[PDB]
Amino acid sequence: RIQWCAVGKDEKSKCDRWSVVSNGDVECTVVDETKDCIIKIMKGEADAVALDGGLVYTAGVCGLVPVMAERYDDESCSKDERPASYFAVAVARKDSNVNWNNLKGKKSCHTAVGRTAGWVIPMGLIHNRTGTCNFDEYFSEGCAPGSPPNSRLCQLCQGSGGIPPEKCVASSHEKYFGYTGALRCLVEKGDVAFIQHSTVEENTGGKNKADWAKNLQMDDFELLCTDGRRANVMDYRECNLAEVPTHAVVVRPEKANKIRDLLERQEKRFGVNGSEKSKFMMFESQNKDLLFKDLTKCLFKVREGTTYKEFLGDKFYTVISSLKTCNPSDILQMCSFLEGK
Ligand SMILES: CC(=O)N[C@@H]1[C@@H](O)[C@H](O)[C@@H](CO)O[C@H]1O
Repeated sequence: RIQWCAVGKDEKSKCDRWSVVSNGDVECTVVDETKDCIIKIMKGEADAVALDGGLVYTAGVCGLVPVMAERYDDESCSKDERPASYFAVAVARKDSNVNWNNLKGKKSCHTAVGRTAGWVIPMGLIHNRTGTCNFDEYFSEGCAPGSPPNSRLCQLCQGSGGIPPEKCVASSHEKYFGYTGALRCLVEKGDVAFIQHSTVEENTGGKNKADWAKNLQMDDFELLCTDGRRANVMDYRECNLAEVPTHAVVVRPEKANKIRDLLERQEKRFGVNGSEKSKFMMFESQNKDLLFKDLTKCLFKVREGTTYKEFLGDKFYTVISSLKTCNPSDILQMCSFLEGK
């Protein structure tokens, strides 16, 4: 009695496992893209789906509200404080003299296009304070995996180094792909790197035995605050682009209370402390984040009547709506049209 929206064959597989062990309590709806899930839950042929901030924003505009959210810290959940996932931070080289004010024309390092930390928040922020939607021409050059092969945002990207170069590919083949990759891009070619708060740490002091990251220390980097002031890598709390919320399960409002109880029921058997976690573990997928982030310990209940605006938080909400004002998706446009806004 809960059609879950699975995206891709891998999630579908896991969703089938879940459907089986839950004794049909959970059914599965497979789609190609995550955005496809929003429509299917609207048409009632899907009940729930875990989304990231950007999609949550879209879902909300379409009238779908967050009902439960993942917690990545302690296994044990519902005690009223919306957990934070991480902080989106802009990093720069210590020995450089660049900052948020003279950022135009510099070289950037993004985790990948469409990503929350490396793209949505930064470009979302630049559009808000600048009014531009010309992201590809803001920076002189830069590496943003997933960008058009021949565009400034690909010039800084390296490839795999192998035969088929694969420059700018949104995959591990691209050296500058992901968080660790964006940092490396800053260390080797870029001016600024848009990653998360824990990135610099995870790759300094020798944690990363790689060559480019063997003699790197935290002091080699600084955070660029939106003031124009720079901060110590450890002060991300006082100098972050935005606080990113955890992924939220979104559903049609009238099925809100219904879905919670059924998911709680599911946690009780397949959660981290599931009575049956031995058969199937909801939050387990071999670090592949199938259905839920494997970093999930439990689902926290989002207060009833909580809209997407409240859940995302003003700052994040502002940057998302900001970014989306620039070439919005068909769904977002369709939903905004359907209403008054
Ligand atoms: C506090 C304030 O008024 N600023 C907001 C905030 O979303 C962000 O800090 C800024 C970008 O620098 O854009 C403005 O909309």
